[PDB]
Amino acid sequence: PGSMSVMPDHWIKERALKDGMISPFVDHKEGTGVLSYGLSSYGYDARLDNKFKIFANTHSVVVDPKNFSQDSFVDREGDFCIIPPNSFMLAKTVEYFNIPRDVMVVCVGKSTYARCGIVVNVTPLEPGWSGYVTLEFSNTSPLPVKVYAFEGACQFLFFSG
Amino acid sequence: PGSMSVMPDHWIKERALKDGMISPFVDHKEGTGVLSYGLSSYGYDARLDNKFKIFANTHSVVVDPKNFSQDSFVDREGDFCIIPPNSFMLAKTVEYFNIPRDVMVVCVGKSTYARCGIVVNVTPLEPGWSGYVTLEFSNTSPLPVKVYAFEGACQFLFFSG
Amino acid sequence: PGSMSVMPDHWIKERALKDGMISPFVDHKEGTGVLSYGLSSYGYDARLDNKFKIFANTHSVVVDPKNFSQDSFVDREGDFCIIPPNSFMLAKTVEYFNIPRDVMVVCVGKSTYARCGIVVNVTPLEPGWSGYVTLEFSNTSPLPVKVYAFEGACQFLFFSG
Amino acid sequence: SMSVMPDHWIKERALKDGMISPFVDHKEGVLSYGLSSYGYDARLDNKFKIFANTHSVVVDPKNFSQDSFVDREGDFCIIPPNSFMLAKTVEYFNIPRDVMVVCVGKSTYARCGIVVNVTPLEPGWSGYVTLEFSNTSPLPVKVYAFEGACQFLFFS
Amino acid sequence: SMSVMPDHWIKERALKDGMISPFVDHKEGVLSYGLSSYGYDARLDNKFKIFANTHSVVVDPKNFSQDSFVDREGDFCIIPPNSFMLAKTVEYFNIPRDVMVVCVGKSTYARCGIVVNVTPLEPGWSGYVTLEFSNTSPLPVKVYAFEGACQFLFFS
Amino acid sequence: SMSVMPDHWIKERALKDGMISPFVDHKEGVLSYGLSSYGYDARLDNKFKIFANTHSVVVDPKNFSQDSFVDREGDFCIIPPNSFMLAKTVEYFNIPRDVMVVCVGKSTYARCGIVVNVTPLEPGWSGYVTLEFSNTSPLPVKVYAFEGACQFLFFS
Repeated sequence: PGSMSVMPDHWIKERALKDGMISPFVDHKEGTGVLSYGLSSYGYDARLDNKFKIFANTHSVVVDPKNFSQDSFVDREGDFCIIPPNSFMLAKTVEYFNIPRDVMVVCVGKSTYARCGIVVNVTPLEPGWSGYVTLEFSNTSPLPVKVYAFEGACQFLFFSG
Repeated sequence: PGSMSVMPDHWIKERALKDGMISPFVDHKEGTGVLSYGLSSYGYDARLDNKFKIFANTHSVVVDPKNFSQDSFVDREGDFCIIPPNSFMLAKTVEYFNIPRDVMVVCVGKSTYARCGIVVNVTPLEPGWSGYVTLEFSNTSPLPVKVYAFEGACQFLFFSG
Repeated sequence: PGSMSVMPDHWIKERALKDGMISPFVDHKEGTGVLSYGLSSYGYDARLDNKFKIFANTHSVVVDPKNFSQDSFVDREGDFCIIPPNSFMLAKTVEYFNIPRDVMVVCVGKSTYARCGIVVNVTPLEPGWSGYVTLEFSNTSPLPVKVYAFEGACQFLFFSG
Repeated sequence: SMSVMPDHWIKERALKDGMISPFVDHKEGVLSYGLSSYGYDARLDNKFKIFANTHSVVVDPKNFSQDSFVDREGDFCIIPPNSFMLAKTVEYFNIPRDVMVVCVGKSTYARCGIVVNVTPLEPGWSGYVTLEFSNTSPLPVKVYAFEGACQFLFFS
Repeated sequence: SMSVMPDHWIKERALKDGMISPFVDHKEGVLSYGLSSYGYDARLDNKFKIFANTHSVVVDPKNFSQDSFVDREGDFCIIPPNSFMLAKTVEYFNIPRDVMVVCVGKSTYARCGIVVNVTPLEPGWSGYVTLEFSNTSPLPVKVYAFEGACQFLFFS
Repeated sequence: SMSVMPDHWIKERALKDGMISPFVDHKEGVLSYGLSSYGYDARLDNKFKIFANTHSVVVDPKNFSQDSFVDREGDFCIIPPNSFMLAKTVEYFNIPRDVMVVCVGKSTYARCGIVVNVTPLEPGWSGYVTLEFSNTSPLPVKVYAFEGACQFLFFS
């Protein structure tokens, strides 16, 4: 019922504060440097957490999306991760999301990472979705690219009725 | 005339049934496993068909988007396709689409494939568009990735006035 | 204030002509061949300019998105650029954009390039944004892919209240 | 105990024992072929097998699959970057029970990142030699049929 | 001045001087090992170091890092495409002050794009040999523990 | 018929016939250079050509293009993964009409996936040798100017 439109900061704020839609929540741009996080005019800039899965071809397995394999990737924890060229990383947002039955959320990159060849490949969060978001960062450059824990990594755009 | 918003399941259903917008059409989630297909709350989960074009550098041609070449790819038919690492595949949806003059359609991936490094690179279907949709699956991982014919492969989101 | 929807050609035209939102501006489809440019029913097809940055691993530097390096790329100028396989290019639009405080702009590819494995990785233009848009074209195919200066390269979709 | 034989010994064995066929007693032709001071430059034939990852198989050396490569026939072959090619020598060899033959590349190809990966021909071996050209450069590289492709060094 | 020695000389040195241990005086077994007419086919042991770019380090040959590779132990190893592997010979070698030893690949592996990149063993060298297998093909390739992997040629 | 010559013969030819210049009669220095028991370890000079696919050209060995590589000068070079480099020896060589010279890698580099792809120097050849280093590892690898880079083995 009701078609959906991109919702503004004040709506995102109310849903965060009253309905627990985003937590932790900062109601303004925060953090030092170009990778800021927090509420934006028409979205929310989420942060990368510090646990990464870096994929590599070391074990020569065909990946089956129906059956995850531990040998596709190596676990790293730290203040940054380097994504090897032409590979990808999985990591979680710092923010936990609780998406209402009334809302669908789209994920976009930050230009700071996109202009380095990093493609954020995160499919939409469906109504009712609950969790830390698993960010997938594909490094499409032929060079290793550094990404920063606890800093802005993507923007979520909220569609609602 | 009139700006466009993301349309709900019941609108998608009416357009499918009365205007032939999607065919074949299933008005609910169907199919076994995680790669289900059919109508969703705010979109339609389409299926991969069983004919794939897998790209490879075997013939050393510079690809010219104005002049397609048969030597860029190899044809495969079957119940699954394996996308070689750091390459891509073209395949068609099972569903045929007839998009009204009143509608634009955006294509997104399914998280089951996205978390394996598969980027769906399908540009929007313009008003009046008619056809099976050509799905482009870019494998951004350094490992081969298996994709499944006749199962869900992407979601279409319908924007209308 | 006010949620946002995808705006039609006539709105894009008025903003271009009265508010300088897009310049130069062509109010219809122009140009020879499949890579046309200009106004579309629900967006604007922008053109690639003739200055490209092609990335390569020649100097073995870890890319730091906080600190751009000249050794990550080589400058090319001409009527076309070839994107090496599994790499990317940065180039600017011909069009200059002035995005109102009231508007957010999303960037999508053209199917002519997408079906060759080219992923356009351009994050949204925020309200108030002003500039030529830096296009990032990731070549996800294992073959070099030719892109054409002064012809259509992407579509911008305008969201407003 | 075996040493590298001179041209005159390769000449005698090629003519009197059909060690190399066809045989040319001098450089003919950057991609010359035929008798050298201390070896023999053989020619690339025009049938190639170009390797690619299209079918996502683990290559088993004990069970080598057709889907690992594509067949090509022509005056030249382009080897994809970071891949390899298999092809045969134009020349047929009859290596005596007496001799071992080592294979090296030509500088013209090596300079382009082409590594010839051809293991020694053991005493008594007979056949067209399978040349393996590994392209170690990040660019595709062109190789020429009917022209010099490697040198064999004859130990006896 | 040094020439390639025959089987009988390798036999004598392996038994009377423990040049190769363990030693087998004939081909045992496509992946045979042991004494050949003019050399010795050594066996791959079952411990492997597989290289990968996971940690984004520039390899310094003077300061080689553990994070460049992953350890694997088993009856076989799969070498990732366009990468390499390090492993040791099953055999122990005691190269006399007298001798230099060159290492070549076996045709069964070379044919699959595997280049053996093993530099000569200098006079007086003692040890298990570090084999370096470079996979120049765009496909992963399987290699077999406890079976033939290269040939050594003994110069004296 | 030609065998691998000892140090004393390389010493005599380097001094009395200017076969190698400059010449050092012993190992100086993991990356030593100079006279070895059965060969000569030459040094990498400090000018490099690093190959990359930036300009999307098919390399023609008969018509080699400047846009295939980038020039670099320095105390070291980093070879991109799965690519190669060209550089010259510090040493100048005057190979007599009498001699053939084979080039092998040093274990310190080979162990890192660096394959030296240098074809034999034919009798009568004169020049600085073009070294071709192919990086077969998935990681960039550092190489050092003015230090040992390969060994030449002299056959006469």
